Amino acid sequence: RPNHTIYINNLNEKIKKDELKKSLHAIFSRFGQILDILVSRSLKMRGQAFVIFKEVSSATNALRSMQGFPFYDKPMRIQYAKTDSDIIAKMK
RNA sequence: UCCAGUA
RNA sequence: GGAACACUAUACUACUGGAUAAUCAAAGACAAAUCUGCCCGAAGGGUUUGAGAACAUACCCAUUGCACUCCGGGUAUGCAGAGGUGGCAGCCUCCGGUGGGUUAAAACCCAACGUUCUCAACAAUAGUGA
Ligand SMILES: [Mg+2]
Ligand SMILES: [Mg+2]
Ligand SMILES: [Mg+2]
Ligand SMILES: [Mg+2]
Ligand SMILES: [Mg+2]
Ligand SMILES: [Mg+2]
Ligand SMILES: [Mg+2]
Ligand SMILES: [Mg+2]
Ligand SMILES: [Mg+2]
Ligand SMILES: [Mg+2]
Ligand SMILES: [Mg+2]
Ligand SMILES: [Mg+2]
Ligand SMILES: [Mg+2]
Ligand SMILES: [Mg+2]
Ligand SMILES: [Mg+2]
Ligand SMILES: [Mg+2]
Ligand SMILES: [Mg+2]
Ligand SMILES: [Mg+2]
Ligand SMILES: [Mg+2]
Ligand SMILES: [Mg+2]
Ligand SMILES: [Mg+2]
Ligand SMILES: [Mg+2]
Ligand SMILES: [Mg+2]
Ligand SMILES: [Mg+2]
Ligand SMILES: [Mg+2]
Repeated sequence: RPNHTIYINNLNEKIKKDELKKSLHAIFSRFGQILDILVSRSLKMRGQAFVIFKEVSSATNALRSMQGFPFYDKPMRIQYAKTDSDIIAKMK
């Protein structure tokens, strides 16, 4: 079910955290307000990202018209976050 | 190994 | 440069070039100034070396992983950041290589950024200066 935050994996793992962060914000902003965007390069969390929209509809729109996008030479695999983000839970 | 310049 | 005040000389360390006549030369940050706030100490001042750790950058092996506290293994690299007397924050200035503005081109201006911690060793000798 639809959720403010989207989960993206299959990201290029050779890309630095700073770079990936601005590059994600640049292609997703055109869909709505973005509270924050979580990115780690751990063993467990690499290749993936979380993008938090302020509106649930923005998430949905982004998921749909961006799925499979060639992001850094690698199709994106956007899906909904299985759980709500901290920023959102401690907000509403 | 020595010598100078520089720091 | 020469390491707990300052300068000089010596030892000594790094870069560059040279062979006793040792060329000529390149190169190069502690220059100016001594800031504001809070905090800690009995005392605020390291251009040394090393060992750990973390961090960053390259590749290599693994990894398709649903998180919101950093955090897989490995080889190689780091030897540029500086001054403002401890720490954190900020501000001022310098040095550096980037990105903009300005120019005919430079200046000049703007901005962001630059390896940290812990431990151990060393911080000499001569002269001079309070
Ligand atoms: Mg100097
Ligand atoms: Mg000297
Ligand atoms: Mg001296
Ligand atoms: Mg020495
Ligand atoms: Mg000259
Ligand atoms: Mg000087
Ligand atoms: Mg001096
Ligand atoms: Mg001075
Ligand atoms: Mg005091
Ligand atoms: Mg006191
Ligand atoms: Mg003293
Ligand atoms: Mg000093
Ligand atoms: Mg799982
Ligand atoms: Mg590693
Ligand atoms: Mg290493
Ligand atoms: Mg050395
Ligand atoms: Mg460096
Ligand atoms: Mg102070
Ligand atoms: Mg400071
Ligand atoms: Mg500059
Ligand atoms: Mg220009
Ligand atoms: Mg012009
Ligand atoms: Mg120019
Ligand atoms: Mg700085
Ligand atoms: Mg001494």
